Amino acid sequence: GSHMSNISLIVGLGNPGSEYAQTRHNAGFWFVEQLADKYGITLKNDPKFHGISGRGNIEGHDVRLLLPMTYMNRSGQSVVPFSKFYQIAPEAILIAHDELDMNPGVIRLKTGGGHGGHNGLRDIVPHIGPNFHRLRIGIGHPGSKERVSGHVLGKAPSNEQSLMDGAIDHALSKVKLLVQGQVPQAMNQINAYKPA
Ligand SMILES: [Cl-]
Ligand code: NA
Repeated sequence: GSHMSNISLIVGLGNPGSEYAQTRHNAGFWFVEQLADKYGITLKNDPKFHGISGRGNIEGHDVRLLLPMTYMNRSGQSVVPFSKFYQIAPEAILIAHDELDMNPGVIRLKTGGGHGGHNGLRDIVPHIGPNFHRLRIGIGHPGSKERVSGHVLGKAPSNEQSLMDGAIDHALSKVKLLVQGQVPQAMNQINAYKPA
């Protein structure tokens, strides 16, 4: 199983398929694929958990990575059975996701709280509760509530993509603190990020 608030499962939320790969709603996928490449964690086909997953060493800690392949609004049909099978408590889980409530280039580490209207988190919190950690990757808001779909399934303009990419790069450099259980310090150092 997991051990205390040493992060040992890192989830990236998004949609499968080339047509969704570059959309804001895949910010979580961008973070976990970049983290997998940084630490040489293989992301392989995991049909038993309806996802793509990996396991490897991050800074001396055994860590699993998961990209649900369920579509966003069914993410819990991967995350929940995965976390149960491996006996990973929510307190040892980080979920990286796009955050409509924050600007491109803003990134925050949050413990607990609601789904904030996120259709991926909304499929997860009912089953494992809220007490997992979140890497909230700012994607901006579109204005109106029907305009939301068009925004999260949009490919960001290059300036917004640069801002998100810089924030994601910053968060990659702080994963060492997270897998070491230094959540307070990782929160201080991630939340302080400025693009410029
Ligand atoms: Cl979606
Ligand atoms: Na969906």
